[PDB]
Amino acid sequence: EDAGLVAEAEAVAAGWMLDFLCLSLCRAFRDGRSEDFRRTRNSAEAIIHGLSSLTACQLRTIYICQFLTRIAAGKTDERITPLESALMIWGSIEKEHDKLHEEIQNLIKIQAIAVCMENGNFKEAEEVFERIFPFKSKLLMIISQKDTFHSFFQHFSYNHMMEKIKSYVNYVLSEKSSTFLMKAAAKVVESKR
Amino acid sequence: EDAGLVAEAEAVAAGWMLDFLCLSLCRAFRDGRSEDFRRTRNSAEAIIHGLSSLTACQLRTIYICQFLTRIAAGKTDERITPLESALMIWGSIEKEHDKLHEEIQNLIKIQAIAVCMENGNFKEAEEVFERIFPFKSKLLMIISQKDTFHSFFQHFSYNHMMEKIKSYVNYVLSEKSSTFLMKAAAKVVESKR
Ligand SMILES: CNS(=O)(=O)c1cccc(C)c1F
Ligand SMILES: CNS(=O)(=O)c1cccc(C)c1F
Ligand SMILES: CNS(=O)(=O)c1cccc(C)c1F
Ligand SMILES: CNS(=O)(=O)c1cccc(C)c1F
Repeated sequence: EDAGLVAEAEAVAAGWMLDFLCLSLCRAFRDGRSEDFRRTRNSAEAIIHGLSSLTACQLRTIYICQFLTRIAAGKTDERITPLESALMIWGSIEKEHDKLHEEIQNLIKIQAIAVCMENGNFKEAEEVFERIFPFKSKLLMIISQKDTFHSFFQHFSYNHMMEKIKSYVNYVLSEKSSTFLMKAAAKVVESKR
Repeated sequence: EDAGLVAEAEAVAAGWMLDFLCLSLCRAFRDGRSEDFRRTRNSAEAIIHGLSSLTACQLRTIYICQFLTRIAAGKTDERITPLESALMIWGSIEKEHDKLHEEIQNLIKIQAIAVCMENGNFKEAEEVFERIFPFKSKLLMIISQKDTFHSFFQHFSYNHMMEKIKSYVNYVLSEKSSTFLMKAAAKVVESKR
């Protein structure tokens, strides 16, 4: 056997596993299956360690997985919160900055502050505000008054953030629905049955 | 879409990933590629968390992976050493107890003691001896005298243990060489080249 060709076949298989695990992670995020999401994320992280060179498509795939991981840890080394880390990934993925991209960005920006207020950590809420940001003075007064349920926070809500992110996830899910591993697996299941 | 059929396709794909990762783990163990082995092992462990029901074949596959993991940590919660844990797995795998099985068993039994002596921990070497075992009195005198390079230890050597285990690994490697994921990956590589 040729060690070089074996390593190449392993890299091809790792690429197939990555797309399958991104698909699975997307579905688990959409369905709210927390434990399944946690398990798929762990598998994705481990599989990604086996890849040392990634194409542009594979980089988008791993950054979508990292972004969803941060969003899922939103209410739970970097010196920033998970939602701030999701914002950094979101603003750096090679993707179009369309209307949906902007809506998700602004929702994460507000929720990075609101999740701290929901948890009763108002000093952290002001620290998140300072790192991200008359609009600013209005938002700072709201945080300062612990006005967690202000109409601004109710419009830029956690539920609205999750709904917009789930709409984006449906596009990723559609784009990867035909990838090799899930497609071959669905054929085996349809043949049974 | 049907959640039940999606979960079934994910279980089929996990089964394919498990066989591919067992193959990769076996090759890495045979080649002495330590870092590749460590990475494949981490991926295998994570993938196996996604399976809640295993067939007899899948149980053999995960126990072969666990056995090789313990052997690889041989010189590096359970209250026993890695080689003692490899011995427990080895004696419980659903496999034929042929000549090779016995040779590997006896080599691990001696090496579980010898690796402690190699590391200069003779109290641990006697504790391993007590947990595993005129032959016994001869072996205990050898450990007691720190006679690490006694002709008995040179015949039941670490190198001999690794050679016998590698011969067994070649049978696992041959048995799984045609599994779905590695086979489809090799076709893609051969088409390029
Ligand atoms: C999927 N992408 S990843 O590169 O495996 C990754 C790296 C670091 C942290 C996380 C959560 C992560 F998911
Ligand atoms: C600098 N703030 S902003 O980006 O202009 C802004 C204005 C209004 C609402 C939101 C969520 C927002 F992020
Ligand atoms: C592959 N089998 S396994 O079940 O993932 C496993 C469980 C516990 C410890 C180890 C090292 C292990 F590999
Ligand atoms: C109880 N000891 S034993 O199993 O009979 C034995 C005899 C000789 C050599 C070895 C390695 C051995 F394990």
